[PDB]
Amino acid sequence: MKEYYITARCTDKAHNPNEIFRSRVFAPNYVVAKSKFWMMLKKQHKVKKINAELLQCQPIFEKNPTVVKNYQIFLRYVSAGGIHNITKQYRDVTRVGAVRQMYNDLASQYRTRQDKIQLISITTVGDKAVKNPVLHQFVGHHVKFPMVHCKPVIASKRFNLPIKAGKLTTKLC
RNA sequence: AGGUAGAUUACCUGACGUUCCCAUCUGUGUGAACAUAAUGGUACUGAUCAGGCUCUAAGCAUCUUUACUUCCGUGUUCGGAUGGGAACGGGUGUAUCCUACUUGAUAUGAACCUACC
Repeated sequence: MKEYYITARCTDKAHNPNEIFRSRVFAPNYVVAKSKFWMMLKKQHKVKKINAELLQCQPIFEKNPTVVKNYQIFLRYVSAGGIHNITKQYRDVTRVGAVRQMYNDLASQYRTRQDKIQLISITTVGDKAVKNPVLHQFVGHHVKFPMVHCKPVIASKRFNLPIKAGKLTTKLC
């Protein structure tokens, strides 16, 4: 997933040529981001590609992709019953990574493919604003858990033998 | 300003009231003859004592209507395309096209030839 900052304007009798539309669109590549941007303008401001013209489409990178932040994502997804607004919380270091988590999470928990979700907004919440029952347990300052039943780690595919010698074991790790 | 012939055929229609008529138009007087009908009401003809009462025309109205624009609304619907989702029924996403009703704002005619004022 990648971020893009897209601006454009419409030059026709219905829209003044001083209104500039901005967005921050998540897409695998800039071609997809532009297509997402143009669907918003058409579905909200009656602005079409033939009657408008793009100004900027530049990537947005995380300022510090080394600090862990609590991301709160507001989104709407279409189900069989109807359309619902859902708030999900994820922990990650980059905005694009958290949005990639959201898409994979929604596709598994709600069986909702990518082309049924619209990311309304994504902000950063505080430490104590995390309400996810599972995610809340790793937010404190004294999180500590022994990882058990470990599978021994192979350094590379070079040492991956099909049949080994002796017995096999797990690791208290 | 008015009258004749018009073209566009409601922005020209319909209802409620208002304003002049100096010329013009209209309404207005009469029935001998052409002509007319059950009726000089119509149509016809002869005329000029009166009149802006109506017609016509100009304007009024939170007037119906009609005519442009926005909005409705990129919502209805739709052309193209899956080993897309659904047990069906039906309904996505993508590249596109995109009404209508309604409502709101404005308007209530423009314009040609001839004659007379």
